[PDB]
Amino acid sequence: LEPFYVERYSWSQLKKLLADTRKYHGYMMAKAPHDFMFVKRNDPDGPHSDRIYYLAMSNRENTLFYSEIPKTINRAAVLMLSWKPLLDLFVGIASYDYHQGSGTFLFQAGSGIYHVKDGGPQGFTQQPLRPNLVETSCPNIRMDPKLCPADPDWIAFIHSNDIWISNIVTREERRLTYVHNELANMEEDARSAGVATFVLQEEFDRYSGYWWCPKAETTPSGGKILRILYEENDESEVEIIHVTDSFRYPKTGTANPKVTFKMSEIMIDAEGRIIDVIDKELIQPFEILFEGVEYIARAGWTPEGKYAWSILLDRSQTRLQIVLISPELFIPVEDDVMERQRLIESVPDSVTPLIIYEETTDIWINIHDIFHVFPQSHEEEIEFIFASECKTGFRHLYKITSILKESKYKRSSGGLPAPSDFKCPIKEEIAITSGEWEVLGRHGSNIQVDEVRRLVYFEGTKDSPLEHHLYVVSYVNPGEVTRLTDRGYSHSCCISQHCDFFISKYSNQKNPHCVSLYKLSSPEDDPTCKTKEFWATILDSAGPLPDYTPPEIFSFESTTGFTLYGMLYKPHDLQPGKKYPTVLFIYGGPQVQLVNNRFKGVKYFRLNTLASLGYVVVVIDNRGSCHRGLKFEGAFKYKMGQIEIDDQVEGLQYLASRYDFIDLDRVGIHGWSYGGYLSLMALMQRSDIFRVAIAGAPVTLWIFYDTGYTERYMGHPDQNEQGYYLGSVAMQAEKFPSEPNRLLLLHGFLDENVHFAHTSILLSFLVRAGKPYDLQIYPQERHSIRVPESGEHYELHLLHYLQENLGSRIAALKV
Amino acid sequence: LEPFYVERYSWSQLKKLLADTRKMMAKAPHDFMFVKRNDPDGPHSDRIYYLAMSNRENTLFYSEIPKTINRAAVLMLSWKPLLDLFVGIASYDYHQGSGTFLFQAGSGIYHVKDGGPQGFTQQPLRPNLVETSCPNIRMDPKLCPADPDWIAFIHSNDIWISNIVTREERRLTYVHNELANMEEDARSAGVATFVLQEEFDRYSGYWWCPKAETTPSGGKILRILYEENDESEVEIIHVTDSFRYPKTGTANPKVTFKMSEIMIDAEGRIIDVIDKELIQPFEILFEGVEYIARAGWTPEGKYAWSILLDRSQTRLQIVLISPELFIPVEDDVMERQRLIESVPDSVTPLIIYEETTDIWINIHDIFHVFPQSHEEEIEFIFASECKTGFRHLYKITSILKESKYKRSSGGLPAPSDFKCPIKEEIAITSGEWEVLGRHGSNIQVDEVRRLVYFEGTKDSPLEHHLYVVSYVNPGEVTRLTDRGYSHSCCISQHCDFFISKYSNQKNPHCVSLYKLSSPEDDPTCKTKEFWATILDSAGPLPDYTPPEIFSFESTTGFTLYGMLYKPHDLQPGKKYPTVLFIYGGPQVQLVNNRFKGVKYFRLNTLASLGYVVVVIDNRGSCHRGLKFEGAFKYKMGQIEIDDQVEGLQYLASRYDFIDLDRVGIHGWSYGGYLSLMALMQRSDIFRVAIAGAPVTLWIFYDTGYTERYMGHPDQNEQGYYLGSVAMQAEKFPSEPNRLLLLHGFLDENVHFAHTSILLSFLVRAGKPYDLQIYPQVPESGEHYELHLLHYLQENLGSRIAALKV
Ligand SMILES: *C(=O)C(CC)(CC)C(=O)Nc1cc(C(=O)OC)cc(C(=O)N2CCN(Cc3ccc(Br)cc3)CC2)c1
Ligand SMILES: *C(=O)C(CC)(CC)C(=O)Nc1cc(C(=O)OC)cc(C(=O)N2CCN(Cc3ccc(Br)cc3)CC2)c1
Repeated sequence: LEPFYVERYSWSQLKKLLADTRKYHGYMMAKAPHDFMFVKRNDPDGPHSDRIYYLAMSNRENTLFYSEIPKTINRAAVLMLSWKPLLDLFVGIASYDYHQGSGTFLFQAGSGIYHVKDGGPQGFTQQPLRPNLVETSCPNIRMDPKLCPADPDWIAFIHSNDIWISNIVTREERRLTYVHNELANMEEDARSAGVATFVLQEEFDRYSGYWWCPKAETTPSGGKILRILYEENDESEVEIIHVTDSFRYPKTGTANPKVTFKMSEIMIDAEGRIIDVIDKELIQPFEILFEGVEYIARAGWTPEGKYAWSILLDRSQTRLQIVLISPELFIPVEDDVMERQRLIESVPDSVTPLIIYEETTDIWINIHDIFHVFPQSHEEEIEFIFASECKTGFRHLYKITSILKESKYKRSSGGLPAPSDFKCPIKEEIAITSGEWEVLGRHGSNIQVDEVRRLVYFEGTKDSPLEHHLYVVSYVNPGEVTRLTDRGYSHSCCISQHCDFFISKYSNQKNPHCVSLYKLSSPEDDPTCKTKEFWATILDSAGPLPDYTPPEIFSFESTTGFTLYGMLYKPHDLQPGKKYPTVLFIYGGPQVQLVNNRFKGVKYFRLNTLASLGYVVVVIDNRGSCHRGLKFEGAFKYKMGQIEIDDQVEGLQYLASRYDFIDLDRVGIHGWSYGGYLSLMALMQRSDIFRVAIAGAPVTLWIFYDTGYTERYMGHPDQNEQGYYLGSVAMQAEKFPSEPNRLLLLHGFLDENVHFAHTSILLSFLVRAGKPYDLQIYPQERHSIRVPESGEHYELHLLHYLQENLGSRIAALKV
Repeated sequence: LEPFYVERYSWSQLKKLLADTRKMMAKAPHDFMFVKRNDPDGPHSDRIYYLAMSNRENTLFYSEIPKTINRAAVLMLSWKPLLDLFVGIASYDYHQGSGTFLFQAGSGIYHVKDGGPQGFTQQPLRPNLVETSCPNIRMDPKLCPADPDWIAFIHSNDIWISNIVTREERRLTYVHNELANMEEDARSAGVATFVLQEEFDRYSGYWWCPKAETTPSGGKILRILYEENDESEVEIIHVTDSFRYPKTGTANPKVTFKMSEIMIDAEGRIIDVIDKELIQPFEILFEGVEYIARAGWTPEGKYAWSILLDRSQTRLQIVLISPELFIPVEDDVMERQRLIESVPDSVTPLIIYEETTDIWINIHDIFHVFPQSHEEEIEFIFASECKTGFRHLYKITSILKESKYKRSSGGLPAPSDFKCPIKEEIAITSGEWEVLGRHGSNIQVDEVRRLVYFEGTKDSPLEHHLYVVSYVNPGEVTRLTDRGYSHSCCISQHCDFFISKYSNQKNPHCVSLYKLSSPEDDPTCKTKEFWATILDSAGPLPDYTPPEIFSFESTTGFTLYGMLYKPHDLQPGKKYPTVLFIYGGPQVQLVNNRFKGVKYFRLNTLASLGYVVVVIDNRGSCHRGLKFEGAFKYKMGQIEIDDQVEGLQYLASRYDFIDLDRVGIHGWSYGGYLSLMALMQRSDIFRVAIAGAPVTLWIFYDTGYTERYMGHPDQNEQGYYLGSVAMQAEKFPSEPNRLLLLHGFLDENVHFAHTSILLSFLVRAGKPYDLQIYPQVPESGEHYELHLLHYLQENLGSRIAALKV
């Protein structure tokens, strides 16, 4: 079998070749319609059932569109919905709030907060609407604006890490919290109000830190009380890091912010003006009420506003509690310590945190966005749907009834609560779903509960670990699960709040993403049984790209007892009796799955380019990758970096003994982030297999990464001395090759997740160890390769590097 | 004519070749001082004290100079340690009258006594810590010449004084607070700021008045002149803490002179300190003046002096400043208004010297002031390039006229209002060669025989020599050091001995003592006699082949010198890959008759491998006069590479072993710059450029350096553009393996900023580059030399290098 050698292009040729095949994209394309809302027309004589509002790009601003849903279609034809701009514009909108009662939209668009009215009592527009600025006196950019659901004249926003409110009719503006000072330096002033800190945004996808009570409590006076639950964070003890401003980064094994809950009680007169603002604090400290809690993972309100709820995690992230928090647990902030004593005694001992759910695992808690509270029908019971892996090892929906009874803990006795004094008994716990597959609850995946038909819609892997599908099941007598989406695609969906329509954004390997609307119905005889009919296209496919050759999906029966899936890009113009150089592309880390039946043409296009130059490309989902349950994810607990390259090599050898065109003496490996890490691990542990590793923004030292990620997967470094040692490439610089042109590092200097520090400390230990390395730095742009200028130079340098040191004739003659 | 191909070594083999051949060096005796023994009966004339490294502490030694020698033998002086030790001393202070030494060593300021009226020790002395309550490091300690019980030092950027007999300690300035950060508080007293340390080699910012004035009571007044500096307006920059860096075209600090008047009773205790300030702000008195380049006192402390430069560094002034120009710092403007009006209007600054150039002023350490023979005259020696374009000694008499201008007339002074009439201005030296005044080079003045000893390039621009000349009837210049060595000397304060440290290409550095004599008939004539060795040459290094010095007449009208390292085991009919080593910037000369086997040892290693190493001092380099230096004014980056190429063609048409198709270029700092400029401008000549810590963008560099050679940026947008490689990324090649950048992350004057910004623009332009970073040392240097040899082999030298293209 004769080696194939990639045509040795020049840097000028390779630049032009890249510039010609990039007639589209910048690692992403126009954002597909998203954040759908369904509003009923309610016109007996009109042709349209519903108006749908969404965000999309028509290089254009992300903004708000609507489309008309007709009552009936030509079932012969295909209706392409037309996009009607909602807004007049003379940046972008990333999200929006809506109040159905009033038809009020609220959204940030650059520095400005705007509002417009559509779909309420005032009716439906046939023309773009003028966004109305919410006038402010605040000097700095306002962030994270939200309508009071109890009263849509009122909004809240954040300004210099404090919570403010503003009335969009009266223009009254009022600061609620006094915890931060913009003029003091972030070394001195490290307290915030209503803002998710770094680890909760980066490692748990919680972006908001305050929650409006959805109901107003009327006064005797004809006024009302509006309420805001908010987290308050003291980041003083937290490590600072400087990146050519500063910021607060809890490094593994170091302090997370000090956290509590607070309650702002806002009194309004009959005319809608502020009488008073009372800031309120927990009757006892957070550490006393919620013992062992590190992380406030999610929070909000019960539907009637009777309770705040939170999902609370311990530091090890192996204990999850759901807790109800009555607003009566909060008392005014009071400086007079006798007056404060009187406020403490004034609240009954019967008023206590209510742990309505608690679970533990020896692997990890994966936080998700699934939690639905049914209307209370009795004061002593709450009924809710939650999702959990902790019962069977696959994430399933459970319908739970918890009993809300008095604690044995009486605060009057002057003692401190015992570890389970707030545990609620479970009256009932029922599995709504089960089996060797998972319900999705992350990255837009959620449930829609139909409380009239007693159904829940959910997305899952039931049909295949390689496609997300939409499903419905009864939550009252769980039996039959109906798949609502069609096989041969992966679906990302949402359901109308009215439960008579669903939208799917779907793709496969051959076919770019499309977005289509589906009507839902019931056979006249059984409202429980659900059928779908096609209604309309929102976004048409481009169809198979004229140049792009999709990969093939393969699987192998691993010795570890799991099926492993992979993608294979056969080289273009394959020849008999020639074996081609192989690039393995890897992520390999938790919470990600590369191999599924979706279009890889937008973001992984250049794996096709590589194939067009004469490289075999391989991608494998090693143990630890997601959508295969907690046991499969749990393989590397404490052992990150130890098992991943085994699976990669096993799959590569599987492919090699099946296809003689794979040249095992010319394997390169390339990844970003966790994939950068495994590229380094691969060259270090298996220099026999891998000729070259290109490591992009690698983790090189687990103690330099953050609390929320590394402790979930690796525990505390005191309890895993060898895991941290073996897992940390920088601690093992002496195991790298002593021959150059095998190791290439790539990093941006201003990277905010994986710091340049990882590359720079690796470089220090490579230098002390007398080891060669190549380096490409993207000096600015923070996103480094996401920004096209840095990205095109990366693609270019990468293609040349593989040509010079793996692919070409010269490369062979260099060794 | 066949190509030669360097052996292709593995990484591991190059590391071995490098560790085997490897095996700064110990610092040679320096900071010499001669003390007479005055013992008619004893065998010694003088004790000398000096600092030296015996991998040891730099510390204080003495040796004994005998009254006679055995002329048949060679005397090696023995090094006797002055200090009883079980960090380093960088410098020391001494007071002849008391025999008191003062030196910092680490955290501690210390003192001992020797050679005073207590006499000479025969055994090491215990250093005496000056006790302090100051929480932080004390800096820059100095004996009060008037009273050796009194020292000064800097703590948290204020001037303190302390008494080594009484234990009395006192803060003199309250200009900075340490519990407050540095973005708020940018005020310092007695401390030279970043640009004067780095660009003018001024390290102290306060100066003891050398005489004490008596108080009627039997007490006295000590004085300290000092610069006060406000860096508020000056730009801040950070590296992985932060500092005040005057970027070119932006704010230099606000500067004044201040005077601390210290009052002591008969028993040596402080009665009071009055801080005093200029009677009219610095800008009023010192029109046009950006930098305080140098300051000090006349020998009897009547006037303070300063050498003042304008921002463009083309106007130099020497100024006498009477302590009578300073008045107490007063809150209440009523009480203030008498102090102002009382000071006579006759008391004015006296500009005793002024000069101007269309190139630039080179600041130096030569300034000697004679005793005041007459109240209306000052007599001094200064050195200047400003007449002939070569640095020469001048004897000047300036008349100290009452100024035309009056301060009671509520007026503002005109420019020439403080100028002093030049009575007399006699050239002591002249010719197409320069007196040296920088980096230790200075004069010693013999006031009894009316002689001045000085160092110069009279004999060759390749060798520094010691010379002596009369300053009264300047005539014959006598060279005192021997041809075939470059010398760095100091002269005894008694003008009867000198010490030379000298080396040449073959011979590592050596330090010898020479007795000076006069024949009885003519005290004015000088002879020298070898007296003793202080530091023996290592002897020739046993596997170092020195380079040869070549020259060439050049189309620019100047002789240009270079070093040529021939390939070892040279073969006939084989042309060899060529490496150009370069600095090329101002204030440096690489090419001279000195030992190169310590710093440039690896030039010889490159030659051993089969490379032709070449070094060339282009126009802009030093020791060749101001016109030669001036060739690149406004034009840095534009002319240097012509000279390098010219010299390479010269060698190529004279020697056929030079393969012009395989030329590499390598330098650091300004050398890194010219390395990029060379691949940018002349890719036809240079296959590969290896730039270490390069300047890539002149707006990124500081005031004191870049505005001297390139002007304010506003009036040279074109020169700043054409000399900034970061503003010209598109001109680099579009094949890789030709451009290698090396930079320390934590680099202090050539910030990584230069490298990242060039990378940022290389990426914009879709151009390839190799990079090595050294994030925090011998380990780094080892890796660089290995990475360098490997890079040259793989991309210039070897067989595979020529296949690759
Ligand atoms: C790791 O997870 C990091 C590395 C920068 C940082 C935490 C990361 O976020 N990677 C990453 C992020 C985005 C993004 O969309 O940010 C908003 C995009 C990309 C990305 O586009 N890449 C780089 C290129 N990879 C495919 C590829 C292979 C070969 C060739 Br020649 C070109 C392109 C896809 C991942 C990364
Ligand atoms: C430039 O002027 C800078 C760059 C770091 C300052 C910004 C500089 O100071 N250069 C420089 C300074 C010293 C020094 O005196 O520090 C105590 C030393 C050196 C130095 O290391 N070099 C560079 C290597 N040189 C020749 C060489 C050629 C080939 C090989 Br394989 C090895 C060595 C000797 C001097 C730089």
